[PDB]
Amino acid sequence: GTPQMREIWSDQNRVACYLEIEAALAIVQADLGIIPKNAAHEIVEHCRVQEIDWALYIGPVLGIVQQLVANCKDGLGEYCHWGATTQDITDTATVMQIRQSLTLVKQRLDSIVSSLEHLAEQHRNVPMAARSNLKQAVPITFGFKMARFLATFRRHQQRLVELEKRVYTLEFGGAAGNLSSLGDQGIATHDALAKMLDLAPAEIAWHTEHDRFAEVGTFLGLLTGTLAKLATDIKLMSQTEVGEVGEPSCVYIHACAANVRQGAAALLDAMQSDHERGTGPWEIIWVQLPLMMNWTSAALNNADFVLRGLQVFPDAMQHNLDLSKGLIVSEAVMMGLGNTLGRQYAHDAVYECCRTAFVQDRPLLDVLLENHEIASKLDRTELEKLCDPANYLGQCSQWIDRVLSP
Amino acid sequence: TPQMREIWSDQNRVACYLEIEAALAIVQADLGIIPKNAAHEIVEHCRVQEIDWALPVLGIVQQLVANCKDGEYCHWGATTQDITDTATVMQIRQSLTLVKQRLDSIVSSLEHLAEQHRNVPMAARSNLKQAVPITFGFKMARFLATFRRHQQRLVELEKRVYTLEFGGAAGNLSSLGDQGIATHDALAKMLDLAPAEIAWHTEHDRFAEVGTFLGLLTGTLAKLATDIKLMSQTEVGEVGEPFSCVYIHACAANVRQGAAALLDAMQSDHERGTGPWEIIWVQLPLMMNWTSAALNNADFVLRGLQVFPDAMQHNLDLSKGLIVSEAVMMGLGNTLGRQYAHDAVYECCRTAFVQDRPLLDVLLENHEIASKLDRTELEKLCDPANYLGQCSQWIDRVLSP
Amino acid sequence: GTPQMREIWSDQNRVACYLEIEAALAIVQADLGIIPKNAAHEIVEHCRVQEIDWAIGPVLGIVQQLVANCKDGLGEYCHWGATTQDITDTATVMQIRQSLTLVKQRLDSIVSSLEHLAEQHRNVPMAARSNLKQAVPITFGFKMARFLATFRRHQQRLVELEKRVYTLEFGGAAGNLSSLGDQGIATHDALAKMLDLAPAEIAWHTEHDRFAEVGTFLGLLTGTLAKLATDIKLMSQTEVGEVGEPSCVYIHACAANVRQGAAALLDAMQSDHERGTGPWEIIWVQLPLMMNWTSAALNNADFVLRGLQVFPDAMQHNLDLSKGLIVSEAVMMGLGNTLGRQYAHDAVYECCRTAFVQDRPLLDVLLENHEIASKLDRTELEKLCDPANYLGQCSQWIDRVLSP
Amino acid sequence: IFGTPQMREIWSDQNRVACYLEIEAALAIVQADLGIIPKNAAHEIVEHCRVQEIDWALYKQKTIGYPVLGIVQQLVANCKDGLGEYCHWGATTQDITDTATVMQIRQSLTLVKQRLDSIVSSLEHLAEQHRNVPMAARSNLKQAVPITFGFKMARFLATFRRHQQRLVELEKRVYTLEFGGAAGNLSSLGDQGIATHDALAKMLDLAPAEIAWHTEHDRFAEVGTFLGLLTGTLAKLATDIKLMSQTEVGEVGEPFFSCVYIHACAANVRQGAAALLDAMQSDHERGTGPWEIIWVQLPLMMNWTSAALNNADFVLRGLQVFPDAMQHNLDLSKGLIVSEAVMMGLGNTLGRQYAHDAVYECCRTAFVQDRPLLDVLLENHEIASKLDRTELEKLCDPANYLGQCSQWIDRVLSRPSSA
Ligand SMILES: [Mg+2]
Repeated sequence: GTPQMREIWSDQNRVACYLEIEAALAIVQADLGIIPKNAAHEIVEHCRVQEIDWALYIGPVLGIVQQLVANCKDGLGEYCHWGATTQDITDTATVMQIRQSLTLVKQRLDSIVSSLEHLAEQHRNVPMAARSNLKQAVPITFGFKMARFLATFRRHQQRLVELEKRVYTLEFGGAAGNLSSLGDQGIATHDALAKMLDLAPAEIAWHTEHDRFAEVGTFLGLLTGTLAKLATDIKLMSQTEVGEVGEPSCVYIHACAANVRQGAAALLDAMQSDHERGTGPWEIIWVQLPLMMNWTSAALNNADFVLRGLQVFPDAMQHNLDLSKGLIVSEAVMMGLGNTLGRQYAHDAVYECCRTAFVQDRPLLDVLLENHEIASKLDRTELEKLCDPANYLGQCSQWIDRVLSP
Repeated sequence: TPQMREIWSDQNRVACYLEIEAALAIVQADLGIIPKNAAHEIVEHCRVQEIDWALPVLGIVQQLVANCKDGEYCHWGATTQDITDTATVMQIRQSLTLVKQRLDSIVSSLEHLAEQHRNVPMAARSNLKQAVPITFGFKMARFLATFRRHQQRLVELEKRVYTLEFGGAAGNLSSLGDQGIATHDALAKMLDLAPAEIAWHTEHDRFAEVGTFLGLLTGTLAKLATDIKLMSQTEVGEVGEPFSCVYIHACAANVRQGAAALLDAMQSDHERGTGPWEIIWVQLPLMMNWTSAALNNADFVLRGLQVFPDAMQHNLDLSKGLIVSEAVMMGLGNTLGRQYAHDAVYECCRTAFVQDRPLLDVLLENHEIASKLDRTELEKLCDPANYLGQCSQWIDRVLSP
Repeated sequence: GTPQMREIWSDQNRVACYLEIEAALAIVQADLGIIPKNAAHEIVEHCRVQEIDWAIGPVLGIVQQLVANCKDGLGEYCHWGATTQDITDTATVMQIRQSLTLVKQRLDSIVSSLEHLAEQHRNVPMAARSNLKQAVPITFGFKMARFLATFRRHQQRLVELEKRVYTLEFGGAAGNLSSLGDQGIATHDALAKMLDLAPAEIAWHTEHDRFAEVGTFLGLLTGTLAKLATDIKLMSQTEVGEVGEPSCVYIHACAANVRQGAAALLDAMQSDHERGTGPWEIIWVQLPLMMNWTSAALNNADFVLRGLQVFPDAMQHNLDLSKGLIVSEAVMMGLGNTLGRQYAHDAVYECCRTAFVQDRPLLDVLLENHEIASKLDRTELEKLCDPANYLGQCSQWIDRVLSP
Repeated sequence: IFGTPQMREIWSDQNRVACYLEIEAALAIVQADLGIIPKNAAHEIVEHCRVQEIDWALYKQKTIGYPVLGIVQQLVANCKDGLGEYCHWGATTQDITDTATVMQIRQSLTLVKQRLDSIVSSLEHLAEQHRNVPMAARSNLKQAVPITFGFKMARFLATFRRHQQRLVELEKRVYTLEFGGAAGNLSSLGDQGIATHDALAKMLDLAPAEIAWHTEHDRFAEVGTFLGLLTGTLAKLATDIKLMSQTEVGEVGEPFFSCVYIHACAANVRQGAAALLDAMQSDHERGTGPWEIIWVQLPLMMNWTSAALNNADFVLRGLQVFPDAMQHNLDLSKGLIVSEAVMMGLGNTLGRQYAHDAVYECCRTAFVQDRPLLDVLLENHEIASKLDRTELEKLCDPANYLGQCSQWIDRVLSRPSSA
């Protein structure tokens, strides 16, 4: 994890969220006439994270009320935590930390997206071998490869924005979700509290309805899945025998993605929570979510750093493109010779010349020139042109433009 | 289940294959890529009633060339994964149509149960121990709100998933030259799919996104199933099943692990990868079938659900008033101190518990309380049905969108 | 986490394990003539766990402080021929051995508690449940003996994996200890004997079946703990009240976290070629977490079982809910001798169905059948309707589990 | 993928039902010997306990979810004079399904044992063949130091032997009879329940259970976790083979007369193992939910594993090894890969501390300049004066720094020289 994400989920931002929730609750309930107005004023003033005795801290939030109610003057502590249950404070605090977490994620995605836009543009036309099952296939450009990551990271951005409206929601339902101890002021307290914390008011309690938190986990799984692919591709291209790129780090992403994807499965498990309250499933989320958020930030940090100083070697990419000695663009030689020699003789002639060039480990050009019909109907510099892998890039540049233009 | 197994059959699958091949041949003729003799000849032999049914895409395309007279212009510029993944997208669209219909029925049934049992009192439970009274319609409304969120998640992923995959060997359609993008764009319109911003042969977020949604959806169904068999325990008997929630449990367990496999599959190298691709090809059909089975069972169980309010009333009376000790605290905090009401009535709950007797009987033995409230409701304060909170209004909030 | 279990996995005990390997390594290489006996003495003295200045370089940072503490340049005879993963993974093995020692102690106490509960409540009748619906009568000791057998099998699994896991990892950069020449195997075998570890048959830096196997065992073990927590807390329902806890909800989360961690460890087995940071770091993270989650689950189960709250009266009350329907099967057998096996079936089944729709005891409805009242009078029909008289061979099955 | 034909046949409806009928037949025989049912009835039941008399239409359709009863209803109504009504006596459905699954697992593990046996033999063969073939070891896909291909094969070989030990160890727990009735106590069998169980177990060549285990799923999950551990090794093998067969590497070649399929198998099997661990959370005495997880995952995991085993067996049997490519890749760093050997070789002639410092920075010089480490070392006037070139060029030879690869292989093969 990164210091930045690490302290978002520290005990200390956590209770700071607790105190902000208790302070907001007292103001709303004093504004509604539920608690004395002066009591809320004293409670809010002692809602400072610099006033907890960390040494005197079994009871997650109650330990913070015990030091709040027994801290205020004239028993004005009476009145904090009025009508709230423990999970109301934990889950709304968790929601606040998620929003802080996703702020970092959005910033990391922006830098990554920007790095990819630059790499896609810079290396728009740098030829390299595309690879299928780690075997060379047909030529592409490195910029084309980067544009495919860019489009994926943009889709992830869309997913992040879509879940925020569901996830950024208040949890305030009391013991069983109906806020029974507040009478006909429960919904009013809830709706104003959400307001006060800049959170969407809940349509109903969700203490055992964990689709909001699990949806965050599954998004982290989807996102780190893409980061793992980026890390794998980069260390594949920086192999000693490949050497097409160089790191300015990606091995850490692999572990992060593997841990996060299993954590997302655990959060789905937690969705099976019985009746109105369930400690067990709740404890899964209490453990996994901060772990997955920290793993994801480490992966994003490494990917961001690697991409910003990523180093590209077009000489190595061209060298690897030349390994097949013409065979990689055998399809191009088929069509290019179809106008001069006939649609099918071109197919049959280069295919048979392709087998020979393969079995003899010779350039495809050299075997084509051993065909007298080839050597008499079309000269060598036009056959070299067709055998050059750099002349068979397709519409990589226009596909790149299509990604860069939104 | 049959409709879901029909979508993912070898044979709806090949029908999807032939439709893509037919549509590709048509657009390629309109753009001047393939001759109009052959394009028209390929369309007729795009019949699943013409596959002789003895064993992927190339096996059906190799027959198709040796099928429509003299056809070898079909599959032009396309790779195998173009056909399989676009067919998978088409099957996902049909799959999600079934899911939308089942969710509609489930949401409608929950709209029932919230209204009927809006005021049916029952004991809420925390760690399977009674807490405070609620209503059965309130419990159903919390399920209804969740399923509505799932519906929104479904619509949101459709715009991404319903996309064409047509990129060729390495995604750049090199064999199509300056007609690659045009062929792609035209194929998408002909299949009513959005054109891709770029190839995604190894970019598996669309397919994994479908899986994680199935995991989120089946997670809620698993909760509904567990709560239902918990409420139908012999010792509880507050509901029943019509006359199969146990089948939902296994469906969700398999779907959630299958989603982890799809996230794993996103780790796919370079431009093509059979390994990770095969994870999706296996798990996605399995997860769809498990989800449809779970949805059908949930739909049927909710469609004819069993409710017994005097079972809930009997269970509410088990603690003999202790479950509504909070209600006595509020009503008694008006005459005494609200905090004094806490400590005095809590102390009464203790003796009422250790001696197994009602809270009403022990409260009357405290001279301070017996002076602030008469006998008649110390009852209704101890009556669990008089401490339901704003359950009915919370239900209205869910029913109104 | 638990107190004894962090500090096994604390950076302190880890660094202590690092220093023991380096100390043992120097002794081994001095006896073999690889390094001069100065440093074995000087390096061993500075392999104190209270001389380290706290503050990547997991292992390299600790040897840097070992060259910097030793005399006269003697300190760069330490770590000779070793790679970082040799020290980390051998430490992990030592920490796993310390971890499993706790697990065996917890398993012994849990087994001991179940042996007592199986004997105490051997004849305490209760309702068995299928899909959370009552089935036929059993005894509470029968339920406990079934847990006892499972934990005994778990004990067997732990002992079997110990001989594979308690193995040295000392292979150098690529496993062949190139820099040690013809002394590599001799160094390895002597070092393993110095640490009371089995010598490896070969290097296993990217062969993670030993570490993953530990994780799958934790998954199997916490799975049984998760069932125990579910049954106890299903029996502690307000509407059931058959047991009470003296603290099982935590086990549920522990088991769920362990089982996904085990899947991550299996994933880590996909490690390329001779060294792999990616997969190795999965294990570095998951193993300590799963050990602490498992120790917490074992602590709770141990405490809950030792102070288990058992109420036979509630078990008897729940047995009587069906009012004889629970032992309808026994009523047919006793009366099948007189009327015939299935004639008894259909007559009793049809009486049971009637007793259900009328919410009346099965004895009352059976006595309204003139044919049944002719083959058996009341004392016997009511003995047959007593759920306590249809426990099968529960007690004998208890003996089968208790007497090994 | 789909799985091998035998493994597909082991978990087919045909073989499963055949297992049912063997259990019912064995139960009838045991209970006739105990006087619980008449012998003529047991004899008539055994004669009709044959899978070739089952009408698959009545079972495939209209079977409402009756795994065993659909076959028992056809055994009762198949036997003459209503003698079939004596079958299934005292047994519950899960007794028949679980015991059948046990017998199917044993048949499955017979295949796995045979496949592991062949794979081990290929690895012993490959380890011996290429015991001295030099190649570059790789760390994070970067070259590290020289090893031999046989050393790499022996590291797989040692792993599979440990897997073979795990297989044998769980067999004694898994090959167990499940016969406990409705709640595990065989209530309807009275004082004959235990006698029926022990005799039925011996009749099926299974260990008698210590007690019922209808919701105690440690045996089945343990099978799943073993398949996870095993396919994990197979996935590493498939990954290493695909890495060594990259166009830019070309060190091995698959027979192709297959490794990518292993990756998907292992990924699905390891997630299935997690689901089986989840199934262990089964309440009270009977649980359809958790039991159905196992019913689904186990056959899938067995078929995925055999597919992975079949591919690995085939690939290892016809594996093409290219020592020239391995040698070509060893020479890529032009001596940098054995810089450590050059360090040690020069310590006596130059001083061990100068040898470290001088040769180390000569390496980065050779790296940034893309030149042989030999050429840069000769440009060091102190070295070039104490050291002729034919002697440095032995120290710069990657093939002269293999360590004890050969002897480590001996340990794995159990050569008499290893002891
Ligand atoms: Mg190694």
